[PDB]
Amino acid sequence: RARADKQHVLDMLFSAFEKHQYYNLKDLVDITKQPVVYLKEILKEIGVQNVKGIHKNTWELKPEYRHYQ
Repeated sequence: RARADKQHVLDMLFSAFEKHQYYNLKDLVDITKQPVVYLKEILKEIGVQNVKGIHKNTWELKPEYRHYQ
């Protein structure tokens, strides 16, 4: 199924996160035209969220239990 995309999609996040510690959903879709709901479900399990002054949506790969790096 699309788990191939999941595993393969995480690789894209590391490349993205390799350039900057933060990325909003809008920046992630440019790097991957895959449905946000699909990316969000991946970011929801290992990602994080942070609203700021103007409510800047930023996601971060939670390294707390990432056995894969």
